Amino acid sequence: DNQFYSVEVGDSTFTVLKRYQNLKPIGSGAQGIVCAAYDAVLDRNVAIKKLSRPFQNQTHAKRAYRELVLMKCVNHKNIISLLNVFTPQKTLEEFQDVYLVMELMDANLCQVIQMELDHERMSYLLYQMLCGIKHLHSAGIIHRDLKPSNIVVKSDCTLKILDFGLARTAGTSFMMTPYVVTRYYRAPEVILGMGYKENVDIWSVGCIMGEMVRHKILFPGRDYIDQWNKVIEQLGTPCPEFMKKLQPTVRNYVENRPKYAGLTFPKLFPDSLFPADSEHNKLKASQARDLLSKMLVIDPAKRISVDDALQHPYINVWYDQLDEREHTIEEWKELIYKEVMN
Ligand SMILES: Cc1cc(NC(=O)c2cccc(-n3cc(NC(=O)Nc4ccccc4Cl)cn3)c2)ccn1
Repeated sequence: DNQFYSVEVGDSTFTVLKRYQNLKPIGSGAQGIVCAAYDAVLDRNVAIKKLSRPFQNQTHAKRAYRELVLMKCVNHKNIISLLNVFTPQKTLEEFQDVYLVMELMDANLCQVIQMELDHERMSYLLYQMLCGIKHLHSAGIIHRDLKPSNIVVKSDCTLKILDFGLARTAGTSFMMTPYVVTRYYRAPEVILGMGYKENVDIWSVGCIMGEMVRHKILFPGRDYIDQWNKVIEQLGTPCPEFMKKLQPTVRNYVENRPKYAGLTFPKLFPDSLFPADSEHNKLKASQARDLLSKMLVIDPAKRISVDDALQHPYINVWYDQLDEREHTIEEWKELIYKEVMN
């Protein structure tokens, strides 16, 4: 009689439409609170994400709203597409939770990165990331925060980007919740507050690709201080022309850091990290190292574009505005509610 039922999945209560059966937590890789379930109507397995009081603060509200709007005007095989959106609450006054429903995947990209993958698999995952990223840019979305934990994969190696990245406006306001933001995949133009173009996302692809090879986060650190140190110790101090594009205060800090020549790409990614069993693999290792050297480039003006990355020999084998202004709790609640109601 009631269209919904509630079930305990870990520490969270999931109140879902009765079509969704056998809820099981994914736990990792995901994210917020995400369940696997059987959709009896579509006779297919789904993933269900619960957004708990998304209007509770400015940060959760901006992201919930922006992603609800974009998950509607984006249509691509390598970008999340929603099967359903619902709230168990009947009125705006009663409104609390948003549930998002998508195709159930098999792993997040962090798990895949931990595997010893062949060149076929590595090049195929990278091509899809580049394809999804190309789609976003054509829609006028520049991600800026692409990271493995918001990327999921199926057993057949098909890939999907689950989020839309950083807000147009800022400045990444505090989060009074026990969770940390992963910043290791952010481009120098993001680390140093610089201004950017489409290829800001190429750096993130390079960090993901390097980690697949190395099996260690390329640029770790407590925050941006430590992180920038990791970037300059490995790639070398950037050229004077890149530094003439930084804000005065940021420029001062960067130029006053000790100088590093930077390790060469064969030293940053030796042959021993790649299969050396055949001629086919010897060429694929040199092609992968060449693409890494074009992607992990501090200056964006000298960094490879999405289109040129797609045409790169390691990759091309696979070729076949509203509303970020300040709002109160009540305003965000209504804006989110009407998008949930469409
Ligand atoms: C055949 C099979 C596969 C299983 N899959 C996993 O265990 C697994 C592991 C890791 C990840 C995933 N995954 C995570 C997502 N979605 C989201 O993370 N978020 C999200 C969700 C809904 C709407 C919107 C968003 Cl953003 C999708 N699949 C599944 C489990 C059991 N059986």
